[PDB]
Amino acid sequence: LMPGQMPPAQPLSENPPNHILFLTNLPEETNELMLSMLFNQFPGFKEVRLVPGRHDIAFVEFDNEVQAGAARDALQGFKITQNNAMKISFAKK
Repeated sequence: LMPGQMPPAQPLSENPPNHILFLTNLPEETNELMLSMLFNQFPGFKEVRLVPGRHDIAFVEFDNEVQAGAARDALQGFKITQNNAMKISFAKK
């Protein structure tokens, strides 16, 4: 049988994964309202997390701690604008 709600795997490098993804290469005008829409349209969404002093990086949670890893491969390099492509990766707790 399946392992059920199996925990997320590590990214392309050694790192402790968690219920949230690290976004990268975001536009210079990003905000929680826009970031929320581009994740709320997915088959799973819970919350979003921003960091001050930044605009090219952010954090986002999917339906649950498991399914954020699914959105990683699903949103890899979101062409939010002509100069910025949202990279998706596992954040660190």
